[PDB]
Amino acid sequence: ICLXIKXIXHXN
Ligand SMILES: CC(C)=CCC/C(C)=C/COP(=O)(O)OP(=O)(O)O
Ligand code: NA
Ligand SMILES: [Zn+2]
Repeated sequence: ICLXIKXIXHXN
């Protein structure tokens, strides 16, 4: 969603 943290979420 826009937090830019690698390792959690879709992959951004
Ligand atoms: C207790 C939990 C599950 C906390 C999750 C917080 C977090 C760093 C999410 C990543 O968001 P992101 O914007 O990097 O996600 P995406 O890769 O989908 O964009
Ligand atoms: Na992420
Ligand atoms: Zn995100």
